[PDB]
Amino acid sequence: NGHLQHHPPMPPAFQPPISNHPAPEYWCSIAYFEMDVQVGETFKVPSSCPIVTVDGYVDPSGGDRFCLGQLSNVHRTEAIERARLHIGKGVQLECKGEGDVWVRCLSDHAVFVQSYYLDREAGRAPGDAVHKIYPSAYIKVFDLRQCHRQMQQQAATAQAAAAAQAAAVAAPAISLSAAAGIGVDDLRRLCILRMSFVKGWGPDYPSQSIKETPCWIEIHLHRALQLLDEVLHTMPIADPQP
Amino acid sequence: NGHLQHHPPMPPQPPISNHPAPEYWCSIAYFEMDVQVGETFKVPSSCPIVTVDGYVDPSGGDRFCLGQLSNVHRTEAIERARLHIGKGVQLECKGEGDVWVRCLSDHAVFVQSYYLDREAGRAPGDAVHKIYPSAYIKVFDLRQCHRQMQQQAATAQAAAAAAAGIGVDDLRRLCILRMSFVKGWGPDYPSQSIKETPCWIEIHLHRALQLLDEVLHTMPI
Amino acid sequence: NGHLQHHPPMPPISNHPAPEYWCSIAYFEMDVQVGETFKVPSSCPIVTVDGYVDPSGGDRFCLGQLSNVHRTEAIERARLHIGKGVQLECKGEGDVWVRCLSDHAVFVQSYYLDREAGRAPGDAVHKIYPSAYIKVFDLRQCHRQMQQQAATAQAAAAAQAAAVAPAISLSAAAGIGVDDLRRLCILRMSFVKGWGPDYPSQSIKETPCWIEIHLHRALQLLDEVLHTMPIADPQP
Repeated sequence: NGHLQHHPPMPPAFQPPISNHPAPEYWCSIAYFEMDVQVGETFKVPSSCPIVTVDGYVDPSGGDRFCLGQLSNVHRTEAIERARLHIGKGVQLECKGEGDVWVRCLSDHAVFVQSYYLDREAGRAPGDAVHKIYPSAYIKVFDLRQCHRQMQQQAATAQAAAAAQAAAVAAPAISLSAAAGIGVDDLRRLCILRMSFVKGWGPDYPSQSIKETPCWIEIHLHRALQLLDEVLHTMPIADPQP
Repeated sequence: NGHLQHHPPMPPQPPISNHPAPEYWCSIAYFEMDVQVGETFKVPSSCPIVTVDGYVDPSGGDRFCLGQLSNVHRTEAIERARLHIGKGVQLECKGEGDVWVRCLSDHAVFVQSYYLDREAGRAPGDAVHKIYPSAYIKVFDLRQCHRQMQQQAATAQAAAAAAAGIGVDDLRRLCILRMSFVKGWGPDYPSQSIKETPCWIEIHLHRALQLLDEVLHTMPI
Repeated sequence: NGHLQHHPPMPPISNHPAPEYWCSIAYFEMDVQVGETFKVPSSCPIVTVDGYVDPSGGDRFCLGQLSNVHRTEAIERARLHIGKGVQLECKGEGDVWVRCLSDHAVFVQSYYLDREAGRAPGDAVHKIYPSAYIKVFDLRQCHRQMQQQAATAQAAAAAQAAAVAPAISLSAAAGIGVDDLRRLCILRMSFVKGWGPDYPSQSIKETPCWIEIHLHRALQLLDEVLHTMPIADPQP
């Protein structure tokens, strides 16, 4: 069974916005890692730069292109050096619609994405799969609507398991309250993308997690995070329960 | 000796320097145990009130959410704790550079403040002030700080004729606040230091820091 | 041997628009980076890096207030001596200068100074004495060295292909020699303590407090240079 989903290149107004909330100043923020160490600062991408490029070149300017070639890292090994060599033209993260995200592998080597969307699209379990994107391939890795639906659902699901454990253990004088933020470290996960350049991880590979690959990045989508937060704030408040 | 001060909720001059107002009145740095997580959050002077909660909106400005942040080194222990940060708290800046904390979290907040140290009559830095939910305590008085950094630098300087000689790295601490969410530290707790707690934040007060710079250029250490 | 060098007090290359910042400075304590990367606006041609505490940012980086849970007594002793630190000035399109204001000299790592001193690239330490005001980076010289270096990289690679089963295609890496190149655009200086043979600190990252300075304009020029390299085309 393919834990590794392959993604080869495939050459070619009626519905309101998801939220009235105004767009963010940045549509996403990107943190680059070498193994379990973050190299360089977090790169923010203005919502006015619908396409950001992350290659292995050296221009520091910022804005819509985030270079990794010039970054230093005192702990860097000879392996990370080998890998960093092949990043090259890297990838393009394109933001369409309110907050949909696409990836364009411009590198000569395949990139390995970690996306909850792609997981669902492959009939796989959440987080159980590595999506390999072949050089030149151009595929959608995140759908705002799909994510939003999932959030409200998961959020509800949790809120219930809240009153569940609540009525569970629940004599003297004692009060109960839902953990101010149940299932949050999980809903946020739905708003974060990740991708490893050159090297892939998982069963078929020596790297077991992405934290074990020479050079990857973690993409935080803000418009998704805006929604989610807005969702968390539409839940019954933790009112002490005798 | 009552190392832990208790702050339950109890319902209710001109500028010190001509020096210009800070771009940001403070900057917060969130840590998990002894690792800094996220970027350092900087609060504009036009945002006299900042909220640090456990939610997930990444926007800048007056709200710093620790919920969406990641940490490869994160542990179950830390996660379980982050679970209760909730409404978090509100750090407020009054006057030229005074600071007040307002706990909104359902659970206590343990602040490390020199100002409170004096009020509680404890030896400087030998106390952990526990802010109870809904409490609206004042944690930093600019004027006092100013009075203190001067004297402390004056004595640290005069102590050159010789320990008593403090360097920048001791005076700067007068301009910094620190607080832990949910968990507390001290002798009555497993965590002996703040950097040994699941989630806390170090707060740098910029107005106070300026005064200190202005002071290290008159009473050189 | 002369690994340690002593420096006591004694037209546009591109149309590409001037960088937003002319350099990015990162502060380190041993092998740890304390504080955030300070970015200097091009409008602040001279930035000051001292050991004081104004957080104001802009044209002055203070390492005084910065915190580090890993800090030690040795690093604390060392920070004590940074004082007025240094001044990094930017002349022209991208030339960098250093003026030691500290009472203690500092030790820069400058590929340009290496060229001048007639020493193997990167194999030297330049000690800037208090009061000294010496040039440490030259764009023109840097630009010229880049191209010839990138070019040598290329040749070497293609010469690696010939050095090699017919039914298979071979190909050269995209980032060939890209590291050593970008290094030509970065400066490093250690306050108070030097490093090298004559020192108990064998490398910059073994010193209590140093900074790495990324020269922006130079980095752009190298980007263009890199984008003028023959696209990698797998030959069978």
